[PDB]
Amino acid sequence: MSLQMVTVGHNIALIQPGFSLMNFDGQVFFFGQKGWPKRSCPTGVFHFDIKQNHLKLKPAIFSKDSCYLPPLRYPATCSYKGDKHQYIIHGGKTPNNELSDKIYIMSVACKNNKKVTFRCTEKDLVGDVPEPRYGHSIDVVYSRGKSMGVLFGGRSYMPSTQRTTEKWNSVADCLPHVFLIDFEFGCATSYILPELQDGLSFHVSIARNDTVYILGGHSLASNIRPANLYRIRVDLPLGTPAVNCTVLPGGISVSSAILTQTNNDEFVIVGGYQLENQKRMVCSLVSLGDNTIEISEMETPDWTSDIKHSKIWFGSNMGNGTIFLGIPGDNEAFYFYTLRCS
DNA sequence: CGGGTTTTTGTCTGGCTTCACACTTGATTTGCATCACTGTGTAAGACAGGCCAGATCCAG
Repeated sequence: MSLQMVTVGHNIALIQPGFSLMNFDGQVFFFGQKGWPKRSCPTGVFHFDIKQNHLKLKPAIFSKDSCYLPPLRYPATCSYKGDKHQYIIHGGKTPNNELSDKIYIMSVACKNNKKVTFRCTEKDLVGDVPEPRYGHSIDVVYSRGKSMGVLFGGRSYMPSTQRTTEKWNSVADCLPHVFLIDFEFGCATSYILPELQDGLSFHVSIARNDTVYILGGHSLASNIRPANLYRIRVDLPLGTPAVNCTVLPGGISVSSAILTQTNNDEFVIVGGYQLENQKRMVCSLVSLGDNTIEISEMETPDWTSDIKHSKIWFGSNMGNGTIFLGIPGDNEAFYFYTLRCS
């Protein structure tokens, strides 16, 4: 817990709320800029590099067989190492306010002189495909030497029937179904769980060997931020998979929280949004066991007077137990701070 | 495809209004053309080129 100011280069206007920092072997990379990419960097992926408390965003290139995906403002990021380390991107929101549904897979194809070359391959789904949506979260699951993705519901626009031009930007939470996506083939399947009763968005999901921990979130159906955490334990036999969910005591009511990993089988979460005009300022610690959980309240960081009164704040995860968050200014549009918690 | 029964009107009828209608000229009052100018055009992005830095290579 140690705040620190971070200066910026010339291209500060390219950062916007909802970006996604991706980490590949120590190097943190930027994605999800504002507007369509210009001739400064046609790809849109930037080398997120901080040195001497100073940010320097520089362009990056793709391979000769990649796919130039549009910048997304609320994708679903997750790590996947099952080989070549690679990330997964689903959903998002294009700069034309259009929701995407295609899955993109990032990967490092070549590198030299500290200059990487990405490989963005397109991935399509079959069977029970999910509605294009944002604010959701996807995780990976390992079971009996086999991988599988878990996609929880989020929010999206009106369906193609009731959507009218007088409410063209209305948003409703998607149905609380669990989607299992096989990355090797591309076949998704929708399951129903009686425990999942209401839609949830902007939540935080913790992944492990074979169980996903959904903690907190925001429900648009009733405008309530619940304080219940879920435990979706799955299994991958030779036959059809089986999913189960059990509610658990001791939840947390936070929306738009930023999660990061500190040690092996241990996570720390920072504040998000507690109420509409009330802002969560104290952090929480998540300690895992083998079939149990544990939450506690760490020492509150030495917040500054500008953050203590700012209404909006956003950020993401760098990867080395470090959080990069920003504060809006006036008319220098954002003030970006970093946070290290070992 | 046209018979009854009221509406809808121009007159017949001649005799009472209130406005209409020839001339001036000297003003007096309106109406309209003319002339040199006006505002709204009002922040960033693409590209080539010199410059060191540092990586790339040479030979004792």
